[PDB]
Amino acid sequence: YFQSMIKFVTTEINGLTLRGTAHVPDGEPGQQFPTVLMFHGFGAVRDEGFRLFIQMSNRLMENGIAAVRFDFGCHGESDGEFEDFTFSQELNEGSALIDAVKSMSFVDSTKFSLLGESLGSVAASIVAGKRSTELTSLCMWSPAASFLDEILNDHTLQGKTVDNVEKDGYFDFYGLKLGKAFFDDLKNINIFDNAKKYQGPVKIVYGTNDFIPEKYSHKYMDGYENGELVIVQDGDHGWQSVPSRKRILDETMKFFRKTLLEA
Amino acid sequence: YFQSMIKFVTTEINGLTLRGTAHVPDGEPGQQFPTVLMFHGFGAVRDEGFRLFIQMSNRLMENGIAAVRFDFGCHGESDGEFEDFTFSQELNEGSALIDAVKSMSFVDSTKFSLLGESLGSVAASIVAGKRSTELTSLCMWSPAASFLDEILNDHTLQGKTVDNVEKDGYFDFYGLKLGKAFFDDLKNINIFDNAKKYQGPVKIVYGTNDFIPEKYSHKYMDGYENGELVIVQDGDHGWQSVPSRKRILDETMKFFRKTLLEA
Ligand SMILES: COc1cc(/C=C/C(=O)O)ccc1O
Ligand SMILES: COc1cc(/C=C/C(=O)O)ccc1O
Ligand SMILES: COc1cc(/C=C/C(=O)O)ccc1O
Ligand SMILES: COc1cc(/C=C/C(=O)O)ccc1O
Ligand SMILES: [Ca+2]
Ligand SMILES: [Ca+2]
Repeated sequence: YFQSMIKFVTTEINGLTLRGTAHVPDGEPGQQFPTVLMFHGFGAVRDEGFRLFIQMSNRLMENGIAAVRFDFGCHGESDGEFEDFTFSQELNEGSALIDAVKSMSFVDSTKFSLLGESLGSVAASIVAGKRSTELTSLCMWSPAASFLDEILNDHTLQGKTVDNVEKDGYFDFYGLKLGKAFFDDLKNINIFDNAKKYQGPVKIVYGTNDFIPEKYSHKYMDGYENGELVIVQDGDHGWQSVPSRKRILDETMKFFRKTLLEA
Repeated sequence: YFQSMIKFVTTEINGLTLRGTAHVPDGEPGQQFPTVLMFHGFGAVRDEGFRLFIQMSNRLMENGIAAVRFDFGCHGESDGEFEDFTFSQELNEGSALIDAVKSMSFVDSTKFSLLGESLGSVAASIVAGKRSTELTSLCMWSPAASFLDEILNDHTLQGKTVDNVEKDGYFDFYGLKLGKAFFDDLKNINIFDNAKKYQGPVKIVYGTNDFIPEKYSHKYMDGYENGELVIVQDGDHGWQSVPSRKRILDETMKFFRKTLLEA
């Protein structure tokens, strides 16, 4: 037998080392577990805000579900400069992470789901649609699916102008340099036509104080044949109150218990 | 001969596993390097905000200085619940981390310094005073040395009332539960008398947009025999603009080159 354990993992994807963390439940040698792979948000790290993904990871692990979470390229401790980041690269890494994590020794590749937060939810929704037979279920927190509309139609990124990127070479995001390549890549991105290709169980959790408009979650639901939308009164983008934190952890554990442990 | 590498490290302190990252310069097998240990801020993680400690670690590593950074107990990926967190535990851990890192194969026990950000700077100042003969130098960014005054005199923590802790059972910090034990323990904490015991080279970097009052940096200077205070015009608490991020990385590399490489 073996007690539960936290271990660090790395993988190489198109020339970048991505670094991550794995929460393995207790079990016998060689035992394989239903697994959730988690995608963090824009300019975030694999911990997520204020231990959010760590708390979710340990909750899953304490219930027999392995939890795996990597820093995307150009984020956190992975290789890559933010100035070179593109959302296309994030989607390509998300696809390659499915294959890398399904190959890990403790992962039951037949019981395998994605969890996202904010922009990570967007990536997860698109990856799920392109890899529509690979995922047992999909859970999306606070999907930041307005970012194309905001940048391309309103010419702002979280409220700050993008109109100087061409002249000045980059966008200043909290001290990080976001390059022109990111912006030139937005023309290649499609959210909802990709996302609606996934027909498995989907849960979306939206908080009424999220700065993303609620309409985007209803657009997702419009395309999902097997979706569920939970609206958390007074929940915010990052689940940054003790009551909304308890709610997001509980709602997500319930979904993955249903789709990974009881199906 | 080995190229530079990033690796993950753990240690056990008072029954908690603390988890961290080490950036090791390239060199010969078994080589021992001058080393900086970094302490993150309150409710933060070892990466720090927006890759701040990651960029600093890599800058040091590319110049022949090893960089090591752990999540404190009850923070990040380390063991422990935020509700059980106390600053006394952080101080004990910061002291114990000196020996955990100096035990590592790549670390020169005689060329070892601390770097802090915000509350981590306060922790580093106190640990430095108690273990003065262990440190070649000390660098403190944005020291949050007002927290005792703010909580004990003004009954707020970063502006939010602490007067409901007994009624609520906790203090809500961005969705984490901060417990009564933290507030009960504040009476045990002494910053400035402990800090002035360190007589090695100290550098403080303060940004004019920091929400921490500037007078706390001057108070530190009053007690240091070999201190230097750099005031970064338009710098902020987390160095979250591209100009101030460049500035903080350069000012810190200059200081550790002087104190760890050229001395
Ligand atoms: C990249 O541009 C954007 C990102 C977000 C949110 C991202 C997240 O929280 O992960 C919101 C609006 C944007 O225009
Ligand atoms: C690469 O990441 C960064 C680099 C700089 C400085 C660059 C320079 O020395 O010219 C500033 C902010 C950054 O986020
Ligand atoms: C814990 O109480 C406080 C913490 C801070 C900042 C901490 C940090 O930025 O690391 C500032 C004021 C406080 O009263
Ligand atoms: C452990 O830290 C937390 C616990 C809760 C509540 C959990 C429950 O009662 O189920 C909410 C937020 C937290 O940050
Ligand atoms: Ca020990
Ligand atoms: Ca442990």
